[PDB]
Amino acid sequence: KVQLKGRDLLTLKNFTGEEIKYMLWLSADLKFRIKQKGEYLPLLQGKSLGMIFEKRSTRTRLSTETGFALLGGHPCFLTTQDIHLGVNESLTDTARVLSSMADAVLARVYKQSDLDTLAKEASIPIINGLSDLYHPIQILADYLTLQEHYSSLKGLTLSWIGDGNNILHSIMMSAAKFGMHLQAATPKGYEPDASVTKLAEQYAKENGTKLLLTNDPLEAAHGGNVLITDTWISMGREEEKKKRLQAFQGYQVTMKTAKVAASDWTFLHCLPRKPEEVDDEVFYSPRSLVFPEAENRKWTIMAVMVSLLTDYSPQLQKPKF
Amino acid sequence: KVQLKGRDLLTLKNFTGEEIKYMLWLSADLKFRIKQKGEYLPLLQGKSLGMIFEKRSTRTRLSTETGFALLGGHPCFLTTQDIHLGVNESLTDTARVLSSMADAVLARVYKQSDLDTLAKEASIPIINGLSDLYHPIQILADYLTLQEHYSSLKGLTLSWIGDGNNILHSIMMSAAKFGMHLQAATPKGYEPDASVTKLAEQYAKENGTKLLLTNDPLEAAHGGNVLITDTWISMGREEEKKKRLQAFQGYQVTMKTAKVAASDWTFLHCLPRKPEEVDDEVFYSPRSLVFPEAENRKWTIMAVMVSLLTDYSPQLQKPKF
Amino acid sequence: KVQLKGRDLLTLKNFTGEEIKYMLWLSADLKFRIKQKGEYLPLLQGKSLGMIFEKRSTRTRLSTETGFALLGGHPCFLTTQDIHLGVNESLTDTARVLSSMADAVLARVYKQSDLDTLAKEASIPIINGLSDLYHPIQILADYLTLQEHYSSLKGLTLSWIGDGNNILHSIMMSAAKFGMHLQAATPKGYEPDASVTKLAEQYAKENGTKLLLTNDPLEAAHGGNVLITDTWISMGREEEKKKRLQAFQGYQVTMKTAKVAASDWTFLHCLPRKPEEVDDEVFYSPRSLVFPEAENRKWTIMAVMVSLLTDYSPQLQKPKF
Ligand SMILES: N[C@@H](CCCNC(=O)CP(=O)(O)O)C(=O)O
Ligand SMILES: N[C@@H](CCCNC(=O)CP(=O)(O)O)C(=O)O
Ligand SMILES: N[C@@H](CCCNC(=O)CP(=O)(O)O)C(=O)O
Repeated sequence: KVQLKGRDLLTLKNFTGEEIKYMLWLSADLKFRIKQKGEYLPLLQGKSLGMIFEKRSTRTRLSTETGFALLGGHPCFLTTQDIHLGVNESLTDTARVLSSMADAVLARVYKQSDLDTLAKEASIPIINGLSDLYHPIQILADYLTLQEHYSSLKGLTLSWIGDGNNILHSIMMSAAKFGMHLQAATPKGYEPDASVTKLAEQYAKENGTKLLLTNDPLEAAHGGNVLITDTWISMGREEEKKKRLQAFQGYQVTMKTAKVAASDWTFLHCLPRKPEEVDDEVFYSPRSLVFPEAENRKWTIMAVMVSLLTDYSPQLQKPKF
Repeated sequence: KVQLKGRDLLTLKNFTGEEIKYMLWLSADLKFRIKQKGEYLPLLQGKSLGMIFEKRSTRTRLSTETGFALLGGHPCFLTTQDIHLGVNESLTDTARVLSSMADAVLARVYKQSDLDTLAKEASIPIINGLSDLYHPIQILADYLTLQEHYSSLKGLTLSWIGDGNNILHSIMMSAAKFGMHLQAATPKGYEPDASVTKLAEQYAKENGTKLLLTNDPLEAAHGGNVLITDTWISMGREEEKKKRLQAFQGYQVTMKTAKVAASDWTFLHCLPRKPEEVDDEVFYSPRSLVFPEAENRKWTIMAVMVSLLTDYSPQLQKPKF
Repeated sequence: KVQLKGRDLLTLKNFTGEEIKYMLWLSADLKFRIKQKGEYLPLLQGKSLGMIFEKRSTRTRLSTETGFALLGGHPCFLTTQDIHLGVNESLTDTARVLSSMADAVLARVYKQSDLDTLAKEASIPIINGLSDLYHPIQILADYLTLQEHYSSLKGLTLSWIGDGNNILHSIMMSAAKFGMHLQAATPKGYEPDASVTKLAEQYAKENGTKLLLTNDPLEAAHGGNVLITDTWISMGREEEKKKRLQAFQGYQVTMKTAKVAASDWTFLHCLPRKPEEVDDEVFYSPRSLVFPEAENRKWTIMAVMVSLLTDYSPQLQKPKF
């Protein structure tokens, strides 16, 4: 049915609901076998990963590095200051050299087009470790965390309040494929990419889900089962701090926000979190799934790597989505 | 009897003589099995370590990284420039995320209070990789090196000449627990922390050992079995170079220093060494145990990790202390 | 016959034709067993490597790191910004500490004399990862790539056009030992080291091969089976960009260069490549072996490490040289 071996993972728009559910099934299987049963599964023995990071990272870095190694493989952390990329060398040449020396690449970049060049020029899987446009592997952790909390995903309403950034784009490329509704509030002038919105409208129509884009936080939060935010100033945007602090006033998630949400509301944030987007009462609430979510970055990137590099079949019963 | 699994190791003041002897016993066992018998002991297979370094390191870095990996685990080297800590993220949040992704953390920091926050907020063992206040794992290497040289430790006199810094504080938190005497000379105004001195007086009283603090190098060296020094300008103190070079004149360890020491005198230095604290004749003397000492940083951090993360029992006969 | 265990590899002038052929035989054996047969060969299990890099690297870094780990060992990446070297610590002391903590060192340096100090002061193998004077492990990859292309090496003419740098010096220390001829063109004032040239004349005489040094690109290319170039501005020489761009005009390798070469001509470049030394038509030609060559950096550094640290014997039939 689902065949993911050898594929790239640059964005969730290139994946069906069934393929993304397969990745969450494998995540749950690997988490059960290793975290709960204590098995050692050397599924990536004799394999290596090239990790290119052009931006800082705590969770993507740790989850990917300890995750690849936990399956018996060798992760190699490469930064801008150590390798030749950009300066003495082109991306086409870097891509061909990585192909012959590693079995896959995870790259945290600025330009999504750099991930496209890497996928075209390399003959090994390229995984997006976050770009300015999309962050697909974050949403894998998010939807596994919500399936574990609610015991299913179909019919949940996701309520985004914040910037029209990479995280919202990845939710837009995937929520309807799971039968989930999306209500998203951004400041005026900080909307999601018109092309992404257009494709999210199509997915909503195909799956019979709702998509609401607004500038009002309480309209996005109304009836939502999950409240979701992120920093107002993403990496590479620090020059705009002053303008963004002014434009985003009134967009902090608080218990006033939650009062309008469904009674079973929970909260997500990809982290790192700052005091601006959400207050401490919601961030550290018993309803906040932020640290479960962060943990699931590890079991989901392990599943991505196993599905793109092996023919391993999940032993676990498929979770209810 | 001794149970160390799950504990943090932030300072040796939180450890009894019997617990620290257990760590040196395990070090000796692991050194004998792997270095001498050539066994491969995958005791930390399926485990990972988060290594946070806010300061430079050659020995703590190499001993910890090659040591964790030699036992089958995966070490992950994280610096200030790569992870979000300090800048985009709090230590509480970093601590909770590390907990769900690694099995332990070793952190070389400035503030000991940062290690306290990490231990309180993480549910996994936190090991001090050096702070401004204490460096417990250095003293583990030091006392293993002296037990190997002398075939026991009880009744030795340690003679510190130098700054009232982290290394002297760690010796003060541990020497009396082994029945060792301490005679320490620092410049006036560069004494050890009054709280540490107070607690070292109490340990000396409980164990019936002597504690002498002086400003005279030859008084500290008199009758000492081990001469010990370190840099006059510790990491983070480079602004004070001029004032310290002036204040520490006359505190260089030389053969004049050694003439006053016991006939079986040896020499220790945690490294890196500069020409100021000790001359070449003592540093490279046959009595200098500096490079044995540096090697034992590896077998002792391996023992720390095995004792805090497993239920492994030493097969070796307990060494005489 | 050949015994390489415990030796350093600082330059190919310290190696006979038979010893270098042994290293290419082991490379071919390891490539066949692991890449083609898919075997997992944990030959360096329980071993570690200290990797000191004072300059940037993509290929030496990846090939060495994934290569050491593919054989079951642990590679440790150490940079100038993380370890004490240069600043708080001497190379003699760093060398002795590395000896007791790792099983070998690979170091990419500026001064070849730093590699000499490391080899004298350490009791473990020191491998040159590139210095200003020599880059021996590059030529191992190059000659394996040419043996795979041509099915033998004896009698080939290597045609260097470019700077009288580390790569040309390493070709000069080795081509005649394989019965290969060398014709090399550099700009006036940018010749190879007079001592290296002198020793290359002696090797040419002992092996009955030709050695031609010229300032004319087409004289170096005439009748050559392999065209070889590299950057005009090596790492550490960026201050000389203006003077070198002017002095090296007319030294770009093009199809005009190739028109003069033997009919079976191929092309090599150690990478990273810039547009100055060679054009796109030659670089991306079907005759360009640049990306095969880059891959073989991995199988040859694996063979170096296995031959200096173990008693493993190649199972493969010896390749024809
Ligand atoms: N919009 C934010 C998203 C950060 C995602 N965070 C993570 O993936 C967690 P990490 O940075 O610790 O790996 C930005 O682009 O800056
Ligand atoms: N008082 C000194 C102690 C240095 C300890 N050295 C070590 O642990 C050896 P390393 O720095 O190579 O890891 C200071 O605080 O600067
Ligand atoms: N003459 C050049 C040689 C570069 C060698 N390149 C390599 O070894 C490939 P890498 O730098 O990606 O490891 C110089 O000294 O700059």
